[PDB]
Amino acid sequence: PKIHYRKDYKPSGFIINQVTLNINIHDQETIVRSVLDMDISKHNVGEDLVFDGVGLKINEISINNKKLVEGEEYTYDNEFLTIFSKFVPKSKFAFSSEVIIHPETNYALTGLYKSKNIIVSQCEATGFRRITFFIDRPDMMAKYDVTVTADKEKYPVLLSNGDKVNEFEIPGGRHGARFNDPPLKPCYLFAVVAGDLKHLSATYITKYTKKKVELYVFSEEKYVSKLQWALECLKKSMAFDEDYFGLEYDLSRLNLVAVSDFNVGAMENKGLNIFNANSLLASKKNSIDFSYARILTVVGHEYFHQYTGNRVTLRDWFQLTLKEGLTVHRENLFSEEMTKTVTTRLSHVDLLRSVQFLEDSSPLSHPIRPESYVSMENFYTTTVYDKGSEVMRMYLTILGEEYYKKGFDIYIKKNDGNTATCEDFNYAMEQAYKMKKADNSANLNQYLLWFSQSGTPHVSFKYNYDAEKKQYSIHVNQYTKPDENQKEKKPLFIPISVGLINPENGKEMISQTTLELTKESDTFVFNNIAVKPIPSLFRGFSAPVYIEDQLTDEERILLLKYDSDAFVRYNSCTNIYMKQILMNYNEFLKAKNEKLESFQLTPVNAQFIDAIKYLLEDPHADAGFKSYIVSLPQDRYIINFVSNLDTDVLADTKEYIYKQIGDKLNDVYYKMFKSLEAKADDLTYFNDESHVDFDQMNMRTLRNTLLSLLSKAQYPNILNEIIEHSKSPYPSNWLTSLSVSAYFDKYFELYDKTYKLSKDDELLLQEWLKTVSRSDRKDIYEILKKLENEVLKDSKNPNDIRAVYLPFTNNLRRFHDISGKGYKLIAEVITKTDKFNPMVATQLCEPFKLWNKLDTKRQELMLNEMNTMLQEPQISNNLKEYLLRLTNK
Ligand SMILES: N=C(N)NCCC[C@H](N)P(=O)(O)O
Ligand SMILES: [Mg+2]
Ligand SMILES: [Mg+2]
Ligand SMILES: [Zn+2]
Repeated sequence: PKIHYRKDYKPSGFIINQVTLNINIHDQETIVRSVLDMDISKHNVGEDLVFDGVGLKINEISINNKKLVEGEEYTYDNEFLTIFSKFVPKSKFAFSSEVIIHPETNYALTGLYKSKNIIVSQCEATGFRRITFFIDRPDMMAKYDVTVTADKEKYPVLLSNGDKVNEFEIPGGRHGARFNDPPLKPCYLFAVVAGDLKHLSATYITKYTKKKVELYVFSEEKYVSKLQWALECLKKSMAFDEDYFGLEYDLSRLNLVAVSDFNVGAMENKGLNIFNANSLLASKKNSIDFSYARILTVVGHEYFHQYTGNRVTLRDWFQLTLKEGLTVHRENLFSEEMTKTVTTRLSHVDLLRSVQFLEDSSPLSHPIRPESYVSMENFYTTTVYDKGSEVMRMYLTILGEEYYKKGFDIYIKKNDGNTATCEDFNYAMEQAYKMKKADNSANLNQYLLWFSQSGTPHVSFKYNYDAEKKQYSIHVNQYTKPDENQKEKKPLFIPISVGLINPENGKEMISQTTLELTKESDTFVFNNIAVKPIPSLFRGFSAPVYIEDQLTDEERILLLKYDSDAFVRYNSCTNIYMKQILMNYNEFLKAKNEKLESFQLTPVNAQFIDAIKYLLEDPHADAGFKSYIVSLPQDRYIINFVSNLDTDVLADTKEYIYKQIGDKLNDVYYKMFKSLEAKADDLTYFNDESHVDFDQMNMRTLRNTLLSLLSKAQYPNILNEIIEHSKSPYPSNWLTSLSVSAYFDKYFELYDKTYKLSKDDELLLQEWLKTVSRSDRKDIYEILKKLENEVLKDSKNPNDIRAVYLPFTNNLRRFHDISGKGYKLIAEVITKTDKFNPMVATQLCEPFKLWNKLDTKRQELMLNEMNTMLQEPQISNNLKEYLLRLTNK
């Protein structure tokens, strides 16, 4: 397996100036004719001409209209087409080819493939070479003129990049459309779509040049009335890039297309964005609430790529975080401003500190700009995206809004229309940093370490207050654990947004302040501090670190009640829960290890329970925030703090802590579940397809969270409430009624009722499957076998496979059954899946990422299953590289 190294980057000895494609789609085959107008570059040294081309069936290849001869003039090995240099021209020339490919049997969903009755391409990162020969790398920029033909009845709508310049009939019931896209682009941004697509459309007029832009959103006919929210999101996304960044769309039309079979999220092909149906289609009747935020996020993200990815492009795939981390950051700024709820930021932090921190302490740990890869398919990770986003957001924290905007505009102005690397971004921000500090000797060289250093920094604190001098000191230390990528970790430039809270009245004691920690340790002193403060540290989660606040639980409760920053309140709550979890886990572990016949458990802090009740009862406090405070930290966050984690002991620890709090608060929870009904479930705008209320959906989250707490607790008569909830018009509610009924005899009755409500909408059925898969059932293994036999079957749809299996892998008691049966079951599904879709097979490996964090028995059981997968003769290259790296082999 070939290893690609970042420092080995060299420009091609060839240039491709023009691609002219003819893609003729037939019932049993698609024929692709391509002419590349090429040249020799200044880097050329008389080498062979080598094109990528994977899985292509050659009819013929030519140079300047003469056929080449296999063996004597070229070799093709199903991966690389090599033309010996003696036959390669020394000036401008045409290379032409005709190949056959088979989208109907392309179940890997890369290249050109059939999803239900739509033909669609997916080219990022290396899928264009599955369609035709190319030097398939993003620095090869070319013009594209593309013709597509097909059966007109089956494929009436034909789309590609650029302007549609000709439409024509063809004998035999066929038709054709030609699209010409003169601006240069990399091949990964090519797309084509053919299908019987229906649409909604609108015209958008840009803010400054007043250009009319036509917006089209497409799906199959069945679901066309689920497109309205996506169109509203697209308008919002355009407005926001205009408003915050001063950036307008440059083209005359933007198409969005929903397909049923897609490998996660969406894809930013220029003017032709293609989406997983689950991230474009929603209705109030047939979608859970989460779909609304998801579509806003994904439409926004693909829109924002038009500048950060499509106009300023990547030099090579090592720079992936430059488009993805920056687009995720732009996405996050947009979602925060659109939802106006503090839970939007919290949800991003919750994801990073569970999923991405687990990655970064695993054998898979990498920096956001990796140094090498085998499969670029395995580097579209939470590290590259979500830690990359936190690195891109730290420049805004460090600079502030005015100077961040100036630096960003520097980056855009200087690199628009050209390839770029992470350095070019850092350079732009530095120029803004020089301006901000008012000193041209200031630099961000140290900041570059966020791109090259792997692992999560730990930041810890000590304090000092001198009452006579009114002088307060914060002593800060940073440390990153050595790992396989750096033996010696260096200190990072860590911005620490801080406040100082007066514990007597809850007031701010200082103005906005961001500490710039640039050494291994530093002491920040503040004078004229009239009373000893409680420090509010890392406001907004201002760096992607482990925060060790060293505060007492009394101080944490005071921040939780009285601080002004949502993250710090949520984090204080999280730190109270973690101290309790680690204490009880160790008490349970000692009792299990010592086989004790009796033992004691430390109860949950009473003043902390009181603070929760105080917040829940405040009618002016935010419902989405309340749902976070009554929830323990995610299991994947907890595991970062425990060695040899026994999953049964952790399950017993969580049970204890939830029961301790419920034994005090369940009456409060029931009262609020009832008092929240009116506003949470208000149907006033149910038939208004464009009216989306994030606060109201957070009220439903809180009700559904409280309903789960009450059901687990077997609160008196709560089944009455579960049954009534099953009758709600909102799928968030009636699917919740299914999951909480797991604890009652009524579960299979609601299973049938909710299946009936779900089975006729493809996406809603997938949400039903996730609900069943995540259900806290003692008979979950029998239930999964029933889903496999009755509903899933031999579906190759990624959404169906992921819905059936991934939520189950989060079932702490049962997936981690000590027999290893859960690990065995997922390994079988991975290997089965890998035969047709190696990307999804790799996604289904996710529970294995924490294998070396668990108790020694479960470590062995997981390792056994990974080695069994590795031993499969027919293992894919993507699955093999992934499991070798995960198992340190
Ligand atoms: N290899 C993959 N996971 N697919 C790449 C497509 C990712 C898109 N650029 P996005 O980040 O916009 O969803
Ligand atoms: Mg083939
Ligand atoms: Mg289907
Ligand atoms: Zn992206």
